[PDB]
Amino acid sequence: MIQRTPKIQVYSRHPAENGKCNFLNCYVSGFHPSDIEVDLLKNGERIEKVEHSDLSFSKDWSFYLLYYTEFTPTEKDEYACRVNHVTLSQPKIVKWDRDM
Amino acid sequence: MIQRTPKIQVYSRHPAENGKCNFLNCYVSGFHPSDIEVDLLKNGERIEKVEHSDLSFSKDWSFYLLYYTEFTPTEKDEYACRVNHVTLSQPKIVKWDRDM
Amino acid sequence: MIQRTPKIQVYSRHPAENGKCNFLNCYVSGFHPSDIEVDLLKNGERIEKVEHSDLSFSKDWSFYLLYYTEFTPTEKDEYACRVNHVTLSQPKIVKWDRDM
Amino acid sequence: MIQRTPKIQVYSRHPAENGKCNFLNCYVSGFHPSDIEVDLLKNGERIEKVEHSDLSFSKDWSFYLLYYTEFTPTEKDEYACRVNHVTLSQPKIVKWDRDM
Ligand code: NA
Ligand code: NA
Repeated sequence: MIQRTPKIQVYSRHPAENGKCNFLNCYVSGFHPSDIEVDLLKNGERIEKVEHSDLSFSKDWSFYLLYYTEFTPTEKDEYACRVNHVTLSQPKIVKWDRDM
Repeated sequence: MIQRTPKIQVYSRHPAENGKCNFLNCYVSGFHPSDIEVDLLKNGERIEKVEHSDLSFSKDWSFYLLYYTEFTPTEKDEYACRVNHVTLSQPKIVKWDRDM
Repeated sequence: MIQRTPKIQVYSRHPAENGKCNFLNCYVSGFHPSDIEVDLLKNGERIEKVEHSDLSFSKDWSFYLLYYTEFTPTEKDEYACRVNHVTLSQPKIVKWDRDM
Repeated sequence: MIQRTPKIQVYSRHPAENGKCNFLNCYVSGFHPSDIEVDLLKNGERIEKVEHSDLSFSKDWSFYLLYYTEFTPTEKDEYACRVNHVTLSQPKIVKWDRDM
């Protein structure tokens, strides 16, 4: 099928509270082809190697992937999701907005 | 990920009986990349009615697909599954064996 | 959780055409508890073969079950679905309407 | 279908480390009927009200459910899963073993 650029959404499972265990999610959706490089960053640095969830699926040849890690939010730490695909000229970085 | 040739299996859901409504299946498994051409054939012509399940994937990026159609078997008619992929030099035809 | 009466829908997978192999379905939805008796009838007589899907439930504990069989529709034959549950006083019979 | 007692398994998603955000799972499997009361305890007291995962399913009228919460393991704290079902005379408590 024809190439399609992924939509990237970065969010925490529950409202962020410093010192309270949570899980950070990077949902990459509606893309084609499947070959994708997804990394979760903590202060511009990759945390642990995590692959797509079992909840991840395919619909009308397009791909819908979810990557998640458990984390304790802190005041000075900055979180982001780095995504690289054939449809992108350079790797895209989507920052995590605590207020969203 | 690296290229992987599909395993092709052609079978009817229930033991074949002439004049008795059944379901013909073509199960293509353990392949990479996802782009695949799958068509169910009846003698000369291609069955232009064939449906498919959703494209399912493993953690190791191997794809699984099931193509199916409702059919009434008959002693004279010959059924087959034509599969084309990047790993194949020419389209592979797997005939349906009523006895297996 | 509290008792909930099932919604019964009887339909063929594709629009009915005499002599053309199809699937007759009986979709029992939004019920509680899970224990249910579902039978497909051909001219008031119960079809022996009858297959069923896996039991599916919502986060709120309502059940969704699908009962199906391969069939060839004919002009002279009448189809129905007999459903029995704790919420029903007597078994409910839902006739198959070809035009619905 | 006939009554079947659940098999209860309590485990953390990753090897336990004090002060490191994790997931505490309680997998209740192969039970019938569906009506079940599952609570995760911290020193004999319930945590936040947790519903079953979307990975939860049904197989041959039996039920397979997964309940999970965030949590940060600490040295003093004891974790357990309290399960109540019709097949049990009194609520069963399965303690979390860090080494299992
Ligand atoms: Na903001
Ligand atoms: Na009508």
